[PDB]
Amino acid sequence: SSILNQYLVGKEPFYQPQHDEVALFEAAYRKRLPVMVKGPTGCGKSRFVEFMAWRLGKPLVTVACNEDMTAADLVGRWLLDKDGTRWQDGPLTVAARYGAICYLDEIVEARQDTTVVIHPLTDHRRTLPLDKKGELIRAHPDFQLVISYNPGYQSLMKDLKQSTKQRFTGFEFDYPNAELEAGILVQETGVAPSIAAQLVTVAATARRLKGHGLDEGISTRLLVYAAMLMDDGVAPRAACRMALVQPITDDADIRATLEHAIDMTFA
Amino acid sequence: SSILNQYLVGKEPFYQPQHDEVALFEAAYRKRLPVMVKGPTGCGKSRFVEFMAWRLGKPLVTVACNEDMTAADLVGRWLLDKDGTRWQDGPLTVAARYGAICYLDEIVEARQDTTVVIHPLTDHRRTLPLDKKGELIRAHPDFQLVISYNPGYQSLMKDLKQSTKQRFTGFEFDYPNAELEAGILVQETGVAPSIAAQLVTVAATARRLKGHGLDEGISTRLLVYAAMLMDDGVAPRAACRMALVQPITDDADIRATLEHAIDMTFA
Amino acid sequence: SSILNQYLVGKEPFYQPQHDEVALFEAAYRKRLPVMVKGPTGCGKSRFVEFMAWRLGKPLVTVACNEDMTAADLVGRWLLDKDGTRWQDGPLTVAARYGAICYLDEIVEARQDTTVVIHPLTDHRRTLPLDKKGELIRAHPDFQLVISYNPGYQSLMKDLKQSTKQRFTGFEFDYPNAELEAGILVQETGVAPSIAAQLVTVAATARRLKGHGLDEGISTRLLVYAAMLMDDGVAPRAACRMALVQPITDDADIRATLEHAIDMTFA
Amino acid sequence: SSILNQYLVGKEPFYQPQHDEVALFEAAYRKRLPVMVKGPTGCGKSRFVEFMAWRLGKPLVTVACNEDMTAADLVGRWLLDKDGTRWQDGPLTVAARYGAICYLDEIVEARQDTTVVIHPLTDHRRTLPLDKKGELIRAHPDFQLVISYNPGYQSLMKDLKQSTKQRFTGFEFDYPNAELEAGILVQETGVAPSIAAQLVTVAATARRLKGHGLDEGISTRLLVYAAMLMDDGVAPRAACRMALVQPITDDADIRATLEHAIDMTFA
Amino acid sequence: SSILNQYLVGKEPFYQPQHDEVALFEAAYRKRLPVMVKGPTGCGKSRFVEFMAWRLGKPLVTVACNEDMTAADLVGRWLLDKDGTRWQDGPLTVAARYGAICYLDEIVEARQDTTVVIHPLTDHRRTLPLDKKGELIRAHPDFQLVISYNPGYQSLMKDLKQSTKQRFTGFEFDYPNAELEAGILVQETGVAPSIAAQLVTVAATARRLKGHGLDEGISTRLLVYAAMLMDDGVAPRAACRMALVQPITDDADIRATLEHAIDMTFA
Amino acid sequence: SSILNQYLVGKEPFYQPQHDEVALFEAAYRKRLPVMVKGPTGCGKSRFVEFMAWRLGKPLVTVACNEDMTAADLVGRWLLDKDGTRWQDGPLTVAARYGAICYLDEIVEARQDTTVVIHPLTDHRRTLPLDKKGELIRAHPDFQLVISYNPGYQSLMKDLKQSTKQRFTGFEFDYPNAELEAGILVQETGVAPSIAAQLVTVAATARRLKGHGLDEGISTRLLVYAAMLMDDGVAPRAACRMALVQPITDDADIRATLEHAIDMTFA
Ligand SMILES: Nc1ncnc2c1ncn2[C@@H]1O[C@H](COP(=O)(O)OP(=O)(O)O)[C@@H](O)[C@H]1O
Ligand SMILES: Nc1ncnc2c1ncn2[C@@H]1O[C@H](COP(=O)(O)OP(=O)(O)O)[C@@H](O)[C@H]1O
Ligand SMILES: Nc1ncnc2c1ncn2[C@@H]1O[C@H](COP(=O)(O)OP(=O)(O)O)[C@@H](O)[C@H]1O
Ligand SMILES: Nc1ncnc2c1ncn2[C@@H]1O[C@H](COP(=O)(O)OP(=O)(O)O)[C@@H](O)[C@H]1O
Ligand SMILES: Nc1ncnc2c1ncn2[C@@H]1O[C@H](COP(=O)(O)OP(=O)(O)O)[C@@H](O)[C@H]1O
Ligand SMILES: Nc1ncnc2c1ncn2[C@@H]1O[C@H](COP(=O)(O)OP(=O)(O)O)[C@@H](O)[C@H]1O
Repeated sequence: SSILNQYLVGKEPFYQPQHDEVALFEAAYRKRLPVMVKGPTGCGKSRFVEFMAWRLGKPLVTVACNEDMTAADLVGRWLLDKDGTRWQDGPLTVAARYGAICYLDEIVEARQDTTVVIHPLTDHRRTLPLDKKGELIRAHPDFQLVISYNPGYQSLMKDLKQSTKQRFTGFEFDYPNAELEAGILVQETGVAPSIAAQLVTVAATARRLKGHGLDEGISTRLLVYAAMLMDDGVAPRAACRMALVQPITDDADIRATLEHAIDMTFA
Repeated sequence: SSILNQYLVGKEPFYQPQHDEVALFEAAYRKRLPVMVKGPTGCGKSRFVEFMAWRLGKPLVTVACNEDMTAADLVGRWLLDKDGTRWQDGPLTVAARYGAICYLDEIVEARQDTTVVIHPLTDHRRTLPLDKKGELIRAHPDFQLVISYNPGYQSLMKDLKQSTKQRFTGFEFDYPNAELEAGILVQETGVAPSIAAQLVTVAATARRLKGHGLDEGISTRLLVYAAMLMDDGVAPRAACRMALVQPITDDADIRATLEHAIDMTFA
Repeated sequence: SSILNQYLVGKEPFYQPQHDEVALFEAAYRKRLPVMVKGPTGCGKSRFVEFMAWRLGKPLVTVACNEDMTAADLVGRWLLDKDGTRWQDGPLTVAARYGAICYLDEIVEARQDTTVVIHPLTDHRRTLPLDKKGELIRAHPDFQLVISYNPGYQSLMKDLKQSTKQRFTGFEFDYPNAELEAGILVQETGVAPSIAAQLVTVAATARRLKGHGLDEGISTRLLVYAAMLMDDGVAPRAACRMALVQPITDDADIRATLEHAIDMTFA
Repeated sequence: SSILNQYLVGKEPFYQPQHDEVALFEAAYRKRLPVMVKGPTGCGKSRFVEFMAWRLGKPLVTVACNEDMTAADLVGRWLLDKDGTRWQDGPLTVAARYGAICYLDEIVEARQDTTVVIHPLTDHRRTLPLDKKGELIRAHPDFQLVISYNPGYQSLMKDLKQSTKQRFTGFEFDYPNAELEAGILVQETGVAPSIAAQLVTVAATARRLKGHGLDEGISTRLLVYAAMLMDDGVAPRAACRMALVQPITDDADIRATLEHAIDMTFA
Repeated sequence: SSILNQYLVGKEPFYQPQHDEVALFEAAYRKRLPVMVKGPTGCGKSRFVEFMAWRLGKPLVTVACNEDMTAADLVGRWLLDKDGTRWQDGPLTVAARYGAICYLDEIVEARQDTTVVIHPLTDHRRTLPLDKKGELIRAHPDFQLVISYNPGYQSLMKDLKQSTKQRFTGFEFDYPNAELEAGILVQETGVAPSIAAQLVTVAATARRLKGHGLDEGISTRLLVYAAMLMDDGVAPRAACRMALVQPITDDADIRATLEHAIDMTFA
Repeated sequence: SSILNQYLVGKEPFYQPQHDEVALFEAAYRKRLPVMVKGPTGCGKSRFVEFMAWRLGKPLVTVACNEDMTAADLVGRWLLDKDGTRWQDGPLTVAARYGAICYLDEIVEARQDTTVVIHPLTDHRRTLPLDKKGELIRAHPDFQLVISYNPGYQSLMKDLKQSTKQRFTGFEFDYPNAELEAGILVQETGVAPSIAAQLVTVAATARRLKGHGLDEGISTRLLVYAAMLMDDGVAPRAACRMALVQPITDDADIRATLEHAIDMTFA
């Protein structure tokens, strides 16, 4: 079968849109414009991309990005076989060859100008240089490049270069408003609505502590964790300590603050 | 036999719970949520994980984590044989393939975004990219990811990224209270109870010197060492100098302080 | 066929000259003088080079430049085949062998004295040392060296060395004046002229914020993106947020400023 | 014969105990506890370890530790033979396999978390992961781990991590008192007792200059050198300049001070 | 034919001596003393060396020096052939074997003690250690070592070590006086004498701005470029902007100054 | 023939002793004590070592030391042959095997704890671990280790570690007094005695400028260069500019000072 069939999103992933990012991604795709998704960790960027891959009926090749990621990781390599020499394409190369969506997750993790590899794939005529193979690929007309990164979570030297930034269209994601986020919790875990709202208020409290002892507030992912634990019958206070507090802080006082909020919420 | 049989915990490891971490780990596991254990060195984190692996009847694949650990160490490699080419899975890959617990011990030792390798293994659909093999593994439904690290014992640049932190549930371990720690000493070494309490008071004294000449107080492991030495008939003052003082400090005055405490305790 | 035929520019690329850079590039070429194109990102440097390659009827071998680019990337290598040993030329070497234009795009990305590789190709007698092959190439009489870089977008240590700088003739590009840039938008996307002017005023507003919260103003490339999106029926305010604002800033206040400008322009 | 026979200490090495380190090392060994020897250079740490290896009748595998020492140096590797593929164990692996004493000399030289390799060999169940071979070794019940390092002679970043420190029992060595050190000189070189005392007073003088122009005083090893030279008929003043002064300082004034002390001692 | 025949300077290169460097280089050569040429970029150092190689009738092996240049680049390597193993000499090794002039151009680019490779080739008995081949070469009696570098154009840490500096005799080149430099322009390009003088005054103006907004004034090479462009019929103001201004500065005000000088010179 | 015959010093090298370093080196050798030679560049350290190798009738294996020197350079390696696998010893290993003098020239160039490789070769029982070969060499009873370095010419971090320093006996060389240095010039070049004295006064003048604009004064080697040039009929002022001034300074004023001294000396 096709090497891309394993990258197909089979069952529809649940995604709750916050604003018009679905239709706008479809517009970007119809114009084959590269897409950049920005936001804090755990606000549904990858699940958004994955939902779009489902809706467009396109295979999704996701690459998790490194600090030790060289240009080499993405493109492909020469395998020395008993047969004696065969070439094997990398993820980005497969996507570029057969019109798949390539999703560079946490692109800004990689060293900045290790990431200038994607520039030829964003020119008006999109190409991919496999210079170790000696091949010049013309990118499949249906190929779509998507990148993701958490702004402020990386160095200014590790930040995306302007030359790279200005090759993309962009969406800025943030954690959903209280109602939408509660709805996500309820849909994902089946936890009671009012309980979901309570969890969300705890998250709101931590997120309000951003810049005041926390580098980042509580993500939606951790709320999902807390709800999942509760649904398995874990005591609410324990679940929230375990999922919402211990992961994000080592500071004893911030911990005390969050735990007090939790104990005020769940008596 | 199964390649995992060597990773089975055979005999029940002695673990003394401090609070409800056993049942809560079982809850995390039933939901297949990644688990993070935080605490100072020698407070029983690895033995906790190992006890859980025993109680769950799961094989335990432990990886000791490096500063020179690349993404490469974990996944696996191509072996050039006389036969001519065979692939061999790494530890994490074996665990991910056949539903074992993979325990990344001292995860925060590794360069931060060398550690973003585990992100795909924490998505709602858990996968493991062997891109040097060209294989996309779907993680075994019983696979469980556990990491451990000592907060404050590493650089802020070497610290776990928020993107990684917020993918885990968390337990914070600390050294046990006096009675429990004494009980651990007695169970592990057979040393007399009152002597165990005395050792624990020396440890309490050093741990009170944390931030005042010591980077970290005396761990439970060193107390176990001291008790073991005494049980072999080493003089108490010598045993305590040897196990509780010399390992943790080079400062002559801190050494004098700890040795005075010891000599006040063991006349 | 010739290994250079794939590097031929087939269809005439649309380029709008700002001043006399076409004829002056032709003069540099007739004298075989190396050419350096300087300017901010997205001001048509690569498309200029590409247009010249079309007009001169020369193949264009473009290399996108790295931070991890070693001297090795450019020249070529030894391939271990089942046959048993064959050499394969790199891009620069092919261009130097058969009189093609070699275009080092973002040359200043690479480590400075990794870039002193091109010095022998700029002597009065132009040579290319393949010292790993043991070959001394005399550069084809029609070979032309072109480099590109964004000044100020790189480190002073990463900057081009004087020894390298003073081996080139130079063009300084900037974003076109309002009318010319509008004309480019209209030609490239078919967007209405007055709308093109409006987009350009938004770009002017951002470019005026350079040094006051922005590292670089809005490039022509992003204006093209915005126009393309509008032409696909995206709402003007959404298109401009998506193409002109989100890519270039993470600052909430700069974002507010640009978005206010946009909403003042497109009611 | 056994691969360990070459690591046997054959003839009894002369070691002069300062306090009860012999019996205490025997106690640590009977409990299979890892041992750490701390002290300045040339105070007999390695000769102590070597004497214990002689007295215990154990082979001694000594590894001199690097700044460029990776985890790789210690464990072993795959050799590509004409035969076609054989594995060869490293020093630590041989020691761990067949119950030898492995002595990591100057362990703190190596990058700190390159040295966390020895953690599995210090767990209550001692194992050695050869993950490049795919083998999990259970450490021989008679295997004994000993490390050595000079405190203050290395960076705080290069210093032993607390996680590593708190896995060892510890001895702190210092240069012997005057009489014992003289006795060592006499035993090792056959130099006259009163002369040995004189040499020792010169060493005392330099060691008193520690922190006042010297990073470290004169070691016992250099005293041995001076005595050896004198015994070969070198003039005392020349011998002391050559062995006790020139090796430890480049400062002309410190040199003048030490040389004046020497000339006051040896007229 | 001889592997050195390709390194022969065939046609006499035009070199205009400034002072007695020809005869003095001949004296250094007759004594086989290593030669060091110092000066700013584009003042004819390489063409001087090349002229001497012509006049002495010696082949010239030139090596362009790197920041990524290891000791390895210079000496040679083992090639794995289908035949199965052959050795191939590097440039320096060929020169050292058969009495050629080896010219390390921009030697100070390389990491300082990567450059201590040439020390054995400067001893009274000149040798070249190929320790990867296992060969000790005795340098050909006619071998001559020449190095070149731009002082102040490199780091103080990247600067030549004193140990290396004090192994060479030395010439300090600077840009020629007005008349000589004009003469060079006229000889090289056939541009009119008075025009050549005008170009030289522009260069004088920029070179006077050294330390006042310019890191280095206009080199002779760029003057040659300007003259060449003019000779091809490029407008004088355009030629001078293109060759003398754009290459050496990104500062808008320095650019304005130089352009004003040019427009004052060429009305 | 013996692999060491090429390392034999055949003809007696001219060395002028300054004090009793010959007999003292013979004493160190009779006791097999490692020797360290310290001094500025060009004061005859290597020629001293070479003279001792001649007088002792020992082969001399000299290694020039790197900043990129790893532990690997010294010991040896595995060669993949058509035959299929042979081992080849490195320089240090050959010397250690067959009782040659191994001379690590500029040892302090190498990274400090890359240089702790020589520690086992300085123990009372001298061994050499070839752990990549799996061999433990017992050093030949006639093996002699000599190192050389220029104090102050390297970083404090690049400086020799105390652990390494205190394993050697030591000689401190400085440039000879006026008469002896003149005598060296006369013997080496045949230049007239009074002229030799004049050259030496110029060197004295520069050496007096040490710390006042010069990092190091004029070495004896450069004086030899100047004398050699004069003997070939180079004008004294030109010879001294060329050999004594241009190599050691880029400062125009220091240059003026030295040149004035020269012109005062040689009218
Ligand atoms: N808009 C959303 N719709 C559905 N689920 C969401 C949404 N936002 C966040 N989530 C939840 O957050 C968790 C992590 O989402 P993910 O896509 O990994 O975030 P990111 O990729 O931005 O870190 C998922 O379990 C997902 O259910
Ligand atoms: N809760 C506990 N129960 C039993 N033993 C403990 C406990 N805490 C610490 N120890 C003892 O401490 C020593 C080291 O424990 P370990 O699991 O290696 O700590 P960590 O992994 O946190 O460094 C072991 O010998 C163990 O017996
Ligand atoms: N002078 C111009 N003529 C035509 N198109 C231009 C011009 N300047 C910029 N563009 C547009 O800008 C976009 C990016 O141009 P590009 O050549 O990649 O810029 P650079 O290489 O300087 O980053 C292209 O889509 C191109 O249409
Ligand atoms: N206690 C001791 N007994 C015998 N010899 C000693 C003693 N202490 C130091 N020495 C001498 O010091 C020299 C170096 O000792 P070594 O074991 O290499 O010290 P370290 O390993 O601590 O640097 C040896 O020649 C040894 O004879
Ligand atoms: N003395 C000279 N005689 C002839 N040409 C010169 C002289 N000095 C500089 N040039 C010109 O300068 C240009 C670059 O010279 P080059 O030898 O590359 O300088 P460098 O090697 O010092 O950078 C050449 O085109 C050459 O014609
Ligand atoms: N004592 C000496 N006897 C003879 N020649 C000397 C003496 N000192 C210096 N030289 C001369 O100095 C030059 C360089 O000497 P060298 O041994 O390379 O110095 P170093 O190795 O200390 O840099 C040689 O040409 C040598 O003739």
